[PDB]
Amino acid sequence: PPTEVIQLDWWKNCVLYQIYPRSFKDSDGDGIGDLKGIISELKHFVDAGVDAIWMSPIFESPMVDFGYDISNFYDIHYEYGTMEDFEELLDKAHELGLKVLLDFVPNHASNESEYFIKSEAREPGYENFFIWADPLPNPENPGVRLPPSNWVSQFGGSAWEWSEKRQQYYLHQFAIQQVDFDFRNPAVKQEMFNIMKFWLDKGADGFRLDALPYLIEADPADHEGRYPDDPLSGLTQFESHQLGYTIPLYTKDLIELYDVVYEWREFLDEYNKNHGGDTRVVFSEGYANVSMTMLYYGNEDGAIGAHFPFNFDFITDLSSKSNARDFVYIILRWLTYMPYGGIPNWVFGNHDNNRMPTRFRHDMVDGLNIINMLLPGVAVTYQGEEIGMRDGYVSWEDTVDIEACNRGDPDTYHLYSRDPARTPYHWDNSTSAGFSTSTNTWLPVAEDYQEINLAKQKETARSHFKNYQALTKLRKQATLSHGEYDIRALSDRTFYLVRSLPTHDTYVLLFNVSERRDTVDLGRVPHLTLPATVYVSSIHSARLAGHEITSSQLSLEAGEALVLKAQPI
Amino acid sequence: PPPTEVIQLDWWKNCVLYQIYPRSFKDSDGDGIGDLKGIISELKHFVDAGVDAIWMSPIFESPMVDFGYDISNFYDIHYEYGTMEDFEELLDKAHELGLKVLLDFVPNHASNESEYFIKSEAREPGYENFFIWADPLPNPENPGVRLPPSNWVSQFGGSAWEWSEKRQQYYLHQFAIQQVDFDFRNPAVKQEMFNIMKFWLDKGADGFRLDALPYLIEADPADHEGRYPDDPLSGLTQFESHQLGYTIPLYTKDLIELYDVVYEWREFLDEYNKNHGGDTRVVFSEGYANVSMTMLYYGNEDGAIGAHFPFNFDFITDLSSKSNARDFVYIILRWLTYMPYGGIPNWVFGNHDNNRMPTRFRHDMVDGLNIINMLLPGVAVTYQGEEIGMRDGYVSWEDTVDIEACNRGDPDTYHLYSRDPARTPYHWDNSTSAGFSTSTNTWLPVAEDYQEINLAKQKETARSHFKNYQALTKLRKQATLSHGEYDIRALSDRTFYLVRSLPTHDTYVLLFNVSERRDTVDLGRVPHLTLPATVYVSSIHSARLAGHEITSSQLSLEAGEALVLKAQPI
Ligand SMILES: C[C@H]1O[C@H](O[C@H]2[C@H](O)[C@@H](O)[C@@H](O[C@H]3[C@H](O)[C@@H](O)[C@H](O)O[C@@H]3CO)O[C@@H]2CO)[C@H](O)[C@@H](O)[C@@H]1N[C@H]1C=C(CO)[C@@H](O)[C@H](O)[C@H]1O
Ligand SMILES: C[C@H]1O[C@H](O[C@H]2[C@H](O)[C@@H](O)[C@@H](O[C@H]3[C@H](O)[C@@H](O)[C@H](O)O[C@@H]3CO)O[C@@H]2CO)[C@H](O)[C@@H](O)[C@@H]1N[C@H]1C=C(CO)[C@@H](O)[C@H](O)[C@H]1O
Ligand SMILES: [Ca+2]
Ligand SMILES: [Ca+2]
Ligand SMILES: [Mg+2]
Ligand SMILES: [Mg+2]
Ligand SMILES: [Mg+2]
Ligand SMILES: [Mg+2]
Repeated sequence: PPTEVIQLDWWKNCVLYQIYPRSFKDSDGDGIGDLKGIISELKHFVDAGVDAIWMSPIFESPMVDFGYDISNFYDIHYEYGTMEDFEELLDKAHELGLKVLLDFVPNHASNESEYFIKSEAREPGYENFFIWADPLPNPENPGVRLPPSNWVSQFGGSAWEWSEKRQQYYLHQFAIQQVDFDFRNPAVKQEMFNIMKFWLDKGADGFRLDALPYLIEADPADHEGRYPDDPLSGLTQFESHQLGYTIPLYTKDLIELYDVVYEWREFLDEYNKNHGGDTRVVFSEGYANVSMTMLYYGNEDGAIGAHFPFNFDFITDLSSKSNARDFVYIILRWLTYMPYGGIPNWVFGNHDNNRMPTRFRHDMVDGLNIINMLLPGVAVTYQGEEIGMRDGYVSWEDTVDIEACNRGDPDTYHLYSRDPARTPYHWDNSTSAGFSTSTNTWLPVAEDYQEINLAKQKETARSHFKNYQALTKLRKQATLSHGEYDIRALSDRTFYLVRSLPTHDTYVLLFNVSERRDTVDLGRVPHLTLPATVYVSSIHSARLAGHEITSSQLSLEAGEALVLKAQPI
Repeated sequence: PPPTEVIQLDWWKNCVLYQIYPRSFKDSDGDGIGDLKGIISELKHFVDAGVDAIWMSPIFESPMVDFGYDISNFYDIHYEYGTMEDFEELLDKAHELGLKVLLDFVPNHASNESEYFIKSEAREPGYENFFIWADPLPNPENPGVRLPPSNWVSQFGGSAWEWSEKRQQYYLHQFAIQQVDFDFRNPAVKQEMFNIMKFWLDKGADGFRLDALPYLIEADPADHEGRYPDDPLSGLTQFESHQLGYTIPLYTKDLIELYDVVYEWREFLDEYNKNHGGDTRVVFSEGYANVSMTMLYYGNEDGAIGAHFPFNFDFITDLSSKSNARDFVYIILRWLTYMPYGGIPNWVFGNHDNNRMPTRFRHDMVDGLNIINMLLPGVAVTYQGEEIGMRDGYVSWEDTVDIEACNRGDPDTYHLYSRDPARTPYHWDNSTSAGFSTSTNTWLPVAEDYQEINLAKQKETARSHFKNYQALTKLRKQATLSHGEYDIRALSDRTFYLVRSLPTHDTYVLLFNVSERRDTVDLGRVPHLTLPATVYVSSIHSARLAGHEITSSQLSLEAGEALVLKAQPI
């Protein structure tokens, strides 16, 4: 008789799907994805075996950074719909059993926000809402104004913008139009609680928290009443206006940012205690080194932060250049450094990075989806990974990404532009791939949508989507929710991942990540007794689901991945 | 129940290899210089310690500019160390005691006082192209203003190119001006390297530690329009054109051709072992390089076979007193993740080029580090002094002799470059110069702490570093350490485990608190550990003694505290 397992809180082993609403589904023929479109396809998440959806920003926004420049944190961007459409989405998602998280952008507001307009005007209570600074005293040329410091924006050029009206500089770590809040202002910290409480009370199940490494910068009180310069890098390819010119010592990962995150979690815990129902959660976005990433969870003094910080390792440290030993060594980093009791999470893609099968190879999609689903903890899926969408082609003309428009020309833009990972979702082989009834989509529909689309993959005997479905379903098994893991490379080309749990079925990934065939001794795989049955295979595997592995010698093709189901240990 | 037979491994696959620094081991004759008679007189020390194999830093004829890594005759003994007869007696007594003996082979470069160089500089036939000789770079801006062939920078500071007034050409030195780089594209150089190894194997050497292999080969001018191509600049503004770090060594280090020489050396050594029989003769390579470039020393995808192993310097390069237990796990896993299947793992905690293990880490971590070294799968490497927890010796500017410090250093900075602190004489006892010498005039000053830290004190007192070391080398005879699986994970930011297990044989568990703070851990999390278990070894500061019974699954470990537990078979 198999052991009983204690059920986990929903967020500890959810499949979390990141919707990019502008590119998911257009219900209204403007070539722009919208909330009624998402509502019309909430059944997709259930069919997929997704537990939770996180939307990129849907709040009022001048759309300079497609939603990450928010002018009203309390209302819905008209192009996506209304507050009424948002409440309908929560009702219908909840009725289907889905959790819904919103994208909370605490570092900055649009310069078209009431916060900024009032702060620029020095309205009482808003004067010190953002980071405002006098020019650097220039004794040599009192004639030429100097920025407060050399700090560089993520989207190109000075992080300091002159306001004619206020006769001071404001800080922008992102676009000129994205003004940084003063997180040493208690009125700001209170507004962040107000915003989250507002959406929790509407019924959101939590938040994805944007750009947290950038919350807090050096206090000029600590540097004799000036903003201290960031150290220079030396990289001769970067001039004083180019991102990479500085080391962000005074502008990123300040220890004081984590106190804000712990205060958010305290607020959220108290909210959950006072409301009951499903735990509401925060998942943080932070590209940082391992030490500074893990501090999001909490610290050695018992502080508790985000339910988890996102694990970007499959984006930052793995690619088509990676061999099987790289795959193992990077997988092991989160599992080795994550604090005791922390929930691991795996992210293969997002709206800021190239699509999974473009970073890796077309023949690796199933293997990567299996890694996502079979590792312990939380699987994160970016819109399109479930059908193996590829980066779309976007001309300089069709490019709308502020980062490309700031840092690029028609020769260089592709190095900066996030648009190719933002192309409309492939539903079917109809006009604009079933994304819109209109041919004029906000970004161009990738050329391969006739070949790569959801309806094709539901019709055909073997597909990325059917593999995705079999894997989300496997996550219900006690072996994946509660099982141990063992992971090692068998060669430069192939590794195993074994989930095992006494009295429950053993599950094994074998994945040849290389461009060459590989033959391995399955005798080296712990907890694998043969015969074993193929549960899932790569769409071009010689092995079908149900096929029996009896021989201890296994030849994998380039890209080939198998999940084997073997007898319990 | 009954314990499975294991097939016994070839000696080199699980040896304890001890690196002797001859100049600082034992002075037999009162000149304050360690010598071969000194070594012979303490070969019993290796048997006592449980050392299987000794490797000596260089003992060949040398002007001593780089204390023997500058070799003027590859076929004879440095006079201060002794004679060939002393070397033959060392090999004979070491072998009688069952010890294997390796020699430090320095194939990258020869002394500028070598016959090879004097004949090469004079363009003697057969020697003209023994070294990398290059004309000055043509200077079209001002013709005949002398420019070096390239921007290449020496490992010991300044240009890697030295002007010969006699030959009117530059020669290459990746190391000291006195260390002249051989041309590894000259078949006559490659022949000479087999001649040297054949000579010392014929004397009965059990193999070699190969020096500085990443630097063997540099860019061929024939591939760069007949010049030596500049190495790419770094940008790091603390580094000027004459300072190491100013360049990225793209055309001067880790060239793929170097590995072809290594594989030819292995092919010769396999042929020699096959023709002479007796104990396998081995090569262990020294290469500070990235993981990809390091692992190619074992062999390559085409099936070529290289060094028996490249040294694993991860406990020198990537761990220190700044490391937590998660850093310890993640770095230990790097070699085991990246090493090719069939490869023998190895663990180096120190050498004569780095700060001593207790100085890099902390004085209360010595036993924990020696346990790691002995309990990880494969080969344990010990540097002279680590078996008694020797700390770095104080060495003044005035007493500093390391060429790296004399070239790159000044009175205020010498401490940044000098390797001398890790080369101070070995602490035998609390007699004059710690029993290293009967003379108080030692070639480097004896460390101030020898009264506190010496072999004899540690052999007499009930608990010591050396007693722990003995217990750990004895444990390596156990099937579980030779043949067992491993499992390693961090229980906290402070404490990790390493479990060696093998069905029907005892289970051994390291628990190590690498932090400066007490940690409490749940032993229930430790795989293959059933309580009660017996403490087999403890840190000298541990409240637990060998023979102590662990019964509680809750375990408090003090800062630096390590335990090896002996648990029932799985
Ligand atoms: C847009 C995004 O920008 C920042 O993150 C950037 C890194 O700063 C940048 O270095 C780069 O990181 C790559 C790294 O250079 C490379 O060596 C490694 O192999 O891979 C890394 C990842 O590709 O790109 C990342 C993004 O992928 C911030 O840290 C993020 O906060 C930020 N994302 C947020 C913030 C904003 C502003 O509101 C939005 O524009 C964005 O869409 C949102 O998700
Ligand atoms: C002396 C030794 O020099 C070279 O190795 C050096 C590295 O080049 C140097 O960068 C440094 O590496 C450290 C690295 O900087 C640091 O960030 C990392 O954390 O720690 C590294 C190790 O401390 O130090 C190493 C030396 O420890 C060569 O690669 C070696 O081949 C060379 N040793 C050989 C060669 C010679 C010349 O014959 C002898 O002088 C030396 O005694 C011998 O062992
Ligand atoms: Ca900020
Ligand atoms: Ca060389
Ligand atoms: Mg629309
Ligand atoms: Mg002597
Ligand atoms: Mg050094
Ligand atoms: Mg196991």
